[PDB]
Amino acid sequence: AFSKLLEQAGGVGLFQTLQVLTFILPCLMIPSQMLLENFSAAIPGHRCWTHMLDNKALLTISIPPGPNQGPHQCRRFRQPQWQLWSEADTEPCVDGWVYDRSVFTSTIVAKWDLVCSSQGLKPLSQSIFMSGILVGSFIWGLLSYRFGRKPMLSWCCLQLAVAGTSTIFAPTFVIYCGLRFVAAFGMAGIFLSSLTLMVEWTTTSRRAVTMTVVGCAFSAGQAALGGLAFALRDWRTLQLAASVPFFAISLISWWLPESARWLIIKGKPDQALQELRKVARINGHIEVLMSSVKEEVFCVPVLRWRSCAMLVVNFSLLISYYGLVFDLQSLGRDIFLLQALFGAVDFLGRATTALLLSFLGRRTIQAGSQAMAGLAILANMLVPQDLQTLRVVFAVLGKGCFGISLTCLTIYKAELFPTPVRMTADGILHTVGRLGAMMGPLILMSRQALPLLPPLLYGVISIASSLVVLFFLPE
Repeated sequence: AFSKLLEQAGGVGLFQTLQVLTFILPCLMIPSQMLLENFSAAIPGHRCWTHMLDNKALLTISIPPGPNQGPHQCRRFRQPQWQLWSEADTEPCVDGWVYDRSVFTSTIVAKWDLVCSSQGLKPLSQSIFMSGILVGSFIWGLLSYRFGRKPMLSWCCLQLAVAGTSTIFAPTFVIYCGLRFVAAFGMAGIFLSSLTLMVEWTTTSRRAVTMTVVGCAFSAGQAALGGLAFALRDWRTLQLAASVPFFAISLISWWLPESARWLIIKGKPDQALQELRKVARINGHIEVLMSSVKEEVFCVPVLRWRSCAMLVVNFSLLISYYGLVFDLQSLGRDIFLLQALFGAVDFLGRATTALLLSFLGRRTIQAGSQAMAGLAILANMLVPQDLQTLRVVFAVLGKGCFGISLTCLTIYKAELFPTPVRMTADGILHTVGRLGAMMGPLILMSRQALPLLPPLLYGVISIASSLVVLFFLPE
């Protein structure tokens, strides 16, 4: 019924249009913050510092061949081989590394030597961020009953800004990783507050649309990261450009009014009455309020079964999605083009999804799309490095397909669970999905031991979930 009241107080008003415009800004800058370390932490060609090179032929005698048929990136000859050997003439870089600055002027990987034995510290930084999202989204949820959505949006925008601008002045990796947890903690409160405010200040019909617009803004945001990176190579400038813009969003998040629904459930009808009156004034437009909102104010074995399959699918999609989006450099050599293309293939996917759904079903599409994504990830690892266009095409197909599955899952998710239980099951699924997103960047830590372990796991997991969707999900 609250949707109805809002209909009365201009749920069809301009205040919705303006609210969506204002929220498009945080949604355009969030993907840049999360996936920034694909460009700020890019791995540049590195080699041992040798006395013969830093104090073309000199390269060979100083540094041995490598497994990828190139200067080894981890060890050097103790004594120069003017003979040009045994693995015994090799020593790890005791004196450090000499990174190439041709493509990436400055990357964290060069600042804190996140190479060789430490090559896993880069994927961990991306999982400390993701954990910071999970721990944050949990805490902000608890604090949601006590504090308002608007104050939480404004604070969490400042938290992200301070912490994000501050990382540029971080002397050690521990501090960097810590200041990325704080930034992610804040971003979780932005995701929560933004969504909750937009959903709750619109009628139930427009919700599905409003969410589509927010989703499109995120896709444009991913694309824009590639562009912002192409312009700002220095990691410090990229971090400021993806963090500073939040201070402005925090100041322009004051115009927004507090969720009326929250105020009423909280217990404050007078405050709630004021906001609706204001939104209405924007739209050029107490007993009525209560009578309408009074109603609003997996134990079952079948439900237990569906829930498990759903959790397995939501975990798998996001343990493979995040793996792909956090590993741009391993996919194709041009990361800048790839990020932009990834952001673009999301829009195309959204649009294709509808036609595909017309002809087929929410279950076939999901499974088929997931399988296709897994197959694409498997193809990329197999496709030769020389054929770059093919490698890029398969990755973009993988990203698009994950987008088709994540769109289909959402529709299916809400549909399968009753309104009393939608909140519980949806929340549990999201918690599982966030755990998956924190174990996606972590499987990439295993590249050291077995290079093909990351792509093989993302591929096989996706294909396995495809089967689960096909067998244990109805329409």
